[PDB]
Amino acid sequence: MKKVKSLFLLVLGNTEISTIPGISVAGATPELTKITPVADAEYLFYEKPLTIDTIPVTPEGHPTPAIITKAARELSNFPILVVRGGTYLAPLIPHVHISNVVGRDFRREPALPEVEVIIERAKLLGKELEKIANEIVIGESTPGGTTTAQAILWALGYENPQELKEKVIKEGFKRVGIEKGGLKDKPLEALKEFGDPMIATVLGLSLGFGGDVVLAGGTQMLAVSALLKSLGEDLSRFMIATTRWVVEDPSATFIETAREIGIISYVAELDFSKSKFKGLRDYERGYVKEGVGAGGATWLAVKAGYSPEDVSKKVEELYERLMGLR
Amino acid sequence: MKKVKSLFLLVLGNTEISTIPGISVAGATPELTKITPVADAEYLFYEKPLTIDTIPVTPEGHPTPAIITKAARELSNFPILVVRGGTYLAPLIPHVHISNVVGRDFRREPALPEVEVIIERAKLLGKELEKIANEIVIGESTPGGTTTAQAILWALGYENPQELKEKVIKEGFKRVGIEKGGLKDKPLEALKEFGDPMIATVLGLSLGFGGDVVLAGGTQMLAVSALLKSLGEDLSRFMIATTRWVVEDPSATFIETAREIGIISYVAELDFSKSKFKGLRDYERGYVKEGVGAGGATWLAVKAGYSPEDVSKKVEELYERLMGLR
Repeated sequence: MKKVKSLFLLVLGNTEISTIPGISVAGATPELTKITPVADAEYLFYEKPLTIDTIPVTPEGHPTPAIITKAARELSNFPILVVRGGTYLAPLIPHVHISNVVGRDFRREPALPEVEVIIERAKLLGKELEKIANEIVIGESTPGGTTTAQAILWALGYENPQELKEKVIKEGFKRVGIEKGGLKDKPLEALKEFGDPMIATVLGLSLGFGGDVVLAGGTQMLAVSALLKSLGEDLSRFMIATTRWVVEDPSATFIETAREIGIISYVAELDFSKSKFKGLRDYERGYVKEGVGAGGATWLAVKAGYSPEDVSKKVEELYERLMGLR
Repeated sequence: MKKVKSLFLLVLGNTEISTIPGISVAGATPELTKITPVADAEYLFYEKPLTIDTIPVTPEGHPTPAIITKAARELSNFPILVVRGGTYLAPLIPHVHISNVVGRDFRREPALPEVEVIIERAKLLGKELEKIANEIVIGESTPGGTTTAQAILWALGYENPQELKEKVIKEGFKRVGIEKGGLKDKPLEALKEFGDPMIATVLGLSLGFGGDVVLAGGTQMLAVSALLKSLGEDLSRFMIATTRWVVEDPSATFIETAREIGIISYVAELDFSKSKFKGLRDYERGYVKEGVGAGGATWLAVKAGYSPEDVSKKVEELYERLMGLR
């Protein structure tokens, strides 16, 4: 039974958590984090996004990693479907609709009281995609997603920007009445309490699609992996795909946590040192590191025969096409 | 480059035209035609639809032909994606979003002033699907769609329920200031003036997807075929797939028009004569005849090795599962 080798999915999400000042840099201000996921998605298909005509940037002016995804797709031609897990806005492109839900601020109330329907609709999507593709590579764009992901990891027992995050997570834990590890065998409750629509969508996709699944991102994808394990999912058909920058970070525990869950890791060896642009050159200095399935997209481009250097070259070329950056 | 053999798409649409009493029987009343396309789509994946829990029926109580589509999918397992071309409501399932536009009453104003963006987004969808599938089979559910389709056919020069339709079409023609054949080389204008979001979506899909396309329906698909031809599209990779009931109808000119456009025709040989249920038995008497890509779905089930008799058997079995019909 013939199927496409690999299909890349970009799952979009939002959470009220990204409104909290200092919590996310996926957009120039907390307000603009509301636009980031749609602009990222739209940019993949058009010379500039459509909802706004400039690509998302950090307050520091570092470009969205959507540029890496776009580059890798432009070299290798892999198929893509955008999936709206739950966001403030629909992106202005064809996309799969799962929900229009935004995750709540988990300090005040449960994050995701639509969790069951989101998982159910994503599960159903996974089940139809299993008829079309042997493998899905699931990327994401969800400002605030690393805080929801960390809350879930902590809740399941996996141990200055960081201090705000701990504070915010600790407030949510106090609301719910748990300590670290308190929900280690209650994965659905952890997700309902501290999740977001992207995590719920990736989880449902993973549960519904029966073939190989490459979870393309960082801490977000560790949280998904940990939920899967806690739900008893056999993890041999899952992999996580991230970047050099993520695994090299001495502040992060990516490999250690990945090995504690028991999921294998793919690591895209991108290097922007030779870039003419400080916004790209700055990826070598801890900034951005990951997002929009960039590591996963690069992995697909490499499987298609390109080098990480070739992808980096495409990125530098797309960046020089960019007009109207601040 | 491996791809799935065939992907079935169900394109959903609405038009204000289906509000006009007597114009459509795709639903129990003109108001309920607003719900028909979502209930049809939802029923394909669940034992009962979700927006309402009973399947759409004609005022006479003849079941939606979605039952045929569901049967054929249940036997052959073909992949399906639902596509919302433009409808009052989103269906409560994962689906591809093109627009939330409803076609206007073309007697009063142009049908589809969102025509360009609808075609553009559907075109883009077609282009990504060409990477995944060798062939698409495009069905539709759009109450009022045969009147918009006939308006377009007449406008492009292709010659009691019928008298209301002519009247309504003639009023739209008087508004625009044309006679039959008046837009034969102005296809986009015919679509903007007299179309609906499903016709625009199927057209964009057809223009964007480069492989074999099976247009699964009747008069609706003739209109799409005629627009394609008028746009200079090479029609060798297109086919239309309909049912016995459509081609046997002495009131219709399906084969003659199909041959005038120059598109070949597939004809699903379903026979419900042996059915225990008058609602199904009544398909032999001119009622319903086509919709929801039923002919196309049957064609896929036959290519997968099943007989038209096997599909008819599945239909009769799904009908006996149905609870709470009037």
